[PDB]
Amino acid sequence: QQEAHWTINLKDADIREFIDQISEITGETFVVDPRVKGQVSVVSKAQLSLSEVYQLFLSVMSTHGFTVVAQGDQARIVPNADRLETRVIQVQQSPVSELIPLIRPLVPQYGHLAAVPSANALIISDRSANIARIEDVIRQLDQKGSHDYSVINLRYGWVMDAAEVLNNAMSRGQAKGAAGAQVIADARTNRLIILGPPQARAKLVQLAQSLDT
Amino acid sequence: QQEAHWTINLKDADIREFIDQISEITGETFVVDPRVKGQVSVVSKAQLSLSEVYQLFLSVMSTHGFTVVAQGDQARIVPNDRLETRVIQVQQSPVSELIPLIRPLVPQYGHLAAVPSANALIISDRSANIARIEDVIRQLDQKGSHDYSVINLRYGWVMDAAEVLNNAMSRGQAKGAAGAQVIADARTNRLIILGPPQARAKLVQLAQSLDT
Repeated sequence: QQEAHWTINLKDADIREFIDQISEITGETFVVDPRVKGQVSVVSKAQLSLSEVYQLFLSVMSTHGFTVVAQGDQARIVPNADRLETRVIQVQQSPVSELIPLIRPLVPQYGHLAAVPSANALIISDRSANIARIEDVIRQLDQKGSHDYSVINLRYGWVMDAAEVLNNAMSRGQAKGAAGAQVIADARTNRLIILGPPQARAKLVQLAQSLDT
Repeated sequence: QQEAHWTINLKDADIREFIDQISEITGETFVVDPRVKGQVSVVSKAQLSLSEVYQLFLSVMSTHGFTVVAQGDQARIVPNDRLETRVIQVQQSPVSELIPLIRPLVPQYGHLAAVPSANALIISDRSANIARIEDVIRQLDQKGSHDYSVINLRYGWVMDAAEVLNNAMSRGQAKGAAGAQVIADARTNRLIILGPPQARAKLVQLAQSLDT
């Protein structure tokens, strides 16, 4: 009996190099189609089981526009008819499920986000600059006990403005009992996510609903 | 110039029959691998554009375990059981508003995704659960506001906590919180609070006090 857990750290390396690492990990030989090309950035500081490794492999394949098909009782890598980095961030002081609704709004159309519940981590696809930002958001989000939130679907306003309005109101103390509460803007769906301790969070909801006129 | 919108109604028909309907719609010839077999149930009461049709095709392919590849300079269907696929159009609010509210009633064996262009959603589940979810959406759509609050129960049990709140509202024991609703997500052990602002805020206070 022997069970291993892997940490992957590949930056700007070839796609065929990552597939090579994966096959050496999983023990599965893949047939790489000649048109398979590209440079991938894959980092996982969290130690992954065999399944969690495979999960991360398919994620990287989908992110870079390829798919795994079963031809002649072996896996074949063919394309599914910009450079995106991939990071596996482990949540330590709460279950991942709690964070997904909160970081999902900072993820674009080109980017992807999915949980690895077994590892209590999440896989993210985005640009190098946005990934360092989202990683920083997670890092700050993990500390808290409560991850209870409120959603405001704006109609009379514009989310980017409405949030800039609220953050200015909190900083100057013009927002009554709002010290310690956060605002997340989802431009895609035009909605606000309200966070922080119960008393504070409730006051921000009243404040933001009054701003929709 | 000429543009079309299709409505598909295929129940218990062969996979190769649906692929045939799709190719006749899209105008793209697909090469089916011999191992591709199965009976599919696909219904869309909402009229779909070419793109929205293709979206629905790939969804059905993923749901039944196949994938589309550009192999040999043509599109090929290769592999990546009582499932149905329905396209439900939301009439009053944008789909984005109702996805967080119905998503908890969707299992692992299923899948839910929005067609924002058609303001509809594609769901894969069993025939019995799909009829249930379809009438949940049909009831949820009527309202104006779909703003909501989430309570992550860290002590109690969601099924109980919700039954507790619904009883408190019916008898009027829940103060200034009329016309509000509670959604239970057992998987994540959390409560979703809905309804008019004033009412919804009172229920949040009521449900947070119940977590001890």
